[PDB]
Amino acid sequence: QKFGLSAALTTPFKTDGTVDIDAMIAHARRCLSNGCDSVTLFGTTGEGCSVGSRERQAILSSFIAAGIAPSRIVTGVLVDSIEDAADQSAEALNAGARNILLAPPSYFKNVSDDGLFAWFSAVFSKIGKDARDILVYNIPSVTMVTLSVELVGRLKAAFPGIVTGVKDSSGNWSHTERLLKEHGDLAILIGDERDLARGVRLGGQGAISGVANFLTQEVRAMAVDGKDDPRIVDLVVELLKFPVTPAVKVLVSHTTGETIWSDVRAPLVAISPEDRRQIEGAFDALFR
Amino acid sequence: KFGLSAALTTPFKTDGTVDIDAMIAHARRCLSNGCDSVTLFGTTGEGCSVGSRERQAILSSFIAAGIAPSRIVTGVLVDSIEDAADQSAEALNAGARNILLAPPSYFKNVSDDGLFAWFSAVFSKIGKDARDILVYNIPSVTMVTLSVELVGRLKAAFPGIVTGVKDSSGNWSHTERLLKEHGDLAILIGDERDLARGVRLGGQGAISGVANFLTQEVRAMAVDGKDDPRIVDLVVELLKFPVTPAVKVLVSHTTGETIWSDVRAPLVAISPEDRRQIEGAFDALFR
Ligand SMILES: [Mg+2]
Repeated sequence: QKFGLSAALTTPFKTDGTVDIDAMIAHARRCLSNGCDSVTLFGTTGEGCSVGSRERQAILSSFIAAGIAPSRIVTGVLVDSIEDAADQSAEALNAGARNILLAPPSYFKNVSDDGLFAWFSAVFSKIGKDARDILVYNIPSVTMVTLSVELVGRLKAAFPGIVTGVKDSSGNWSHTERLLKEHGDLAILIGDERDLARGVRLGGQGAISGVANFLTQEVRAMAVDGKDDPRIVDLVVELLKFPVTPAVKVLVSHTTGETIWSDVRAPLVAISPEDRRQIEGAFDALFR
Repeated sequence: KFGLSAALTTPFKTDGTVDIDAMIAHARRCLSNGCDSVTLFGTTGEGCSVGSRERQAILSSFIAAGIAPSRIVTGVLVDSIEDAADQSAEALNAGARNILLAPPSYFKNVSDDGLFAWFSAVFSKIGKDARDILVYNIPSVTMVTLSVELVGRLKAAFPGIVTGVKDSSGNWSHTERLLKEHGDLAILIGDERDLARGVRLGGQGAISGVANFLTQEVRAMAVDGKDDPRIVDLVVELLKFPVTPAVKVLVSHTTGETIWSDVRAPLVAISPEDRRQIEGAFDALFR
């Protein structure tokens, strides 16, 4: 019944910049076959911020027509208005998505817990009676919006069955450990690989993982089975030298032989040939 | 020249919906009191908090009420090429004077090359209709600085498409370089300390939050290039609080319209004590 392992699925682009939907679906099927319980579309690693509001509708519809069960799909929602967050969430939930991965709004800076509580509440009200299965996304290194333990408690208390978990990508164990003690009744999912297995052993329900795009079984052992893997921790450090999402895509290409993954959407830029060789070398030293 | 545009505040009802009547009346007041245009859905307008459907209804309502499209600028503050192009094309097709286009603001620490590619892709997607884009440099909010070099690249590649820059950095050495290197474009200045000086150096005006409640005073800076230390001193005061909620406090104070108090989450309304402080600071300078 736990959340388990979800791939933070990468989004492949053709040379003309459009989404390669067949390649995307095939990659999802591979990740599911290799140990993911679900795939998360349009998250950070998916460049979801860069995927249009019409594109995401086309992609979700195509995934469902291709026969991937909606209950094996999580959709990231990374927008700044109540209306758009509710609309995107409602559409995915109506389609049968397992969960929404909902970021707080990320335009205004230095926002208060009270402001955030009110925003989430307004989104949930706007979704309406069908609201369910929202995982709130704590990724302050990207959004510059922390979801405090206290805020998570306020949300859980007010919205039982609606706020069902937290994706904690803070890399702040002092925070994560409190999420587990106070809110481990929810699905507490852990972004920082060094504390993933540790957190699973303390009741964490898994991960929405970028590395799981190319080391699925290895991440599953951590996220589901609660087993450490120092090689994964080391890989993530070795890759700090490079933009995270473009480097993950380089390793999808390296492990699969699929050249499509090279390409990223602006405002990201391609990893250079020399830097790709460094990334592949770091991977090979650990896993090949 | 561009002149003075109000960075128009967006009024909300107690139930949270947009008070479109109050918004249009406020725009007419700002226009009548010295704005050449009004900018909808910018930072001061809480544009990030205005939904993709709401903005369409608001823009249609403005135009149906008889506000000239050539006196409307629309902020576009999204992170995807498709949505930036869709929103921009819609406003341009409706006859908006300009788009105020922010760079995407989810990913952090992005490169000039990535930004050039993003803007280029937006403009290609809009197509031949693309015109009158003001690129928005507000790094204190977006965490994305538009460098002088990037502005040059955009101007060179997209003449008539990239027609200006709204520089809200408050970084004079930056602004001064924009003016000196790219003053052939409409360089508009957000920092009040810098507005009149920049206008004297060839700046074309401002999209101004303070112009919601001190329109004539900002016009003398933005159009006539005259320093006003009172405005600078007031901005020092407004920067002690979340800026947009504090601006709204002063729209309420100067107009007697209570509606402006309310802000949309994730903002929170200014407290009664802080409101009296802001009003007192204003009164000490302007009343
Ligand atoms: Mg955004």
